[PDB]
Amino acid sequence: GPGFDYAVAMAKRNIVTATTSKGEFTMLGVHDNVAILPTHASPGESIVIDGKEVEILDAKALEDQAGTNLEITIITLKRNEKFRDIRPHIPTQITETNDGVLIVNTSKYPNMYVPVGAVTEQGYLNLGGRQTARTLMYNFPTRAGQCGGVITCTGKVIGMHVGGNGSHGFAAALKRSYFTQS
Repeated sequence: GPGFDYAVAMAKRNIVTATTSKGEFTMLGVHDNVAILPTHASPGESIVIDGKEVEILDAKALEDQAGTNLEITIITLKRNEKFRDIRPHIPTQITETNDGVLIVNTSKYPNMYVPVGAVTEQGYLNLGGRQTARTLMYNFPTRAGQCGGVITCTGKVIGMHVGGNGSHGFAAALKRSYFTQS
């Protein structure tokens, strides 16, 4: 109810569908001209956003102080439109919740809200060599181009879906320090 209303608000205001080389993805707008996507979406020099080609200025793929990939990429965009600033809503520390909502917004999964329940910290996800840090985990039957989906609990955006399997989703946690000071 309040958890849900938040998720809907966030989708309206700050979530868009973005197309790359690699396909459509849910993308979060964070502030100004800055937005995040799964690193594996592999954004180029431009990205389509709700019909429109948009020039990508910078593209930063996040790693930890060890150079392990966090599976998130920040992109600054050549655009006039500004996003509602949601840095206050992104926690300073990796956050868990008993009542997660996953938000997905593509042509396949438009404006789709999935309460996944418990989102727990698992830290190091070591699959193959392809290790990753700061992951979250939740029960969700994952397919494909749910990638980019956003995890909420009330007032907070805590995560970004980047992975999964038959029974579980994997997100990259969000920390306010990933963006500029306020």
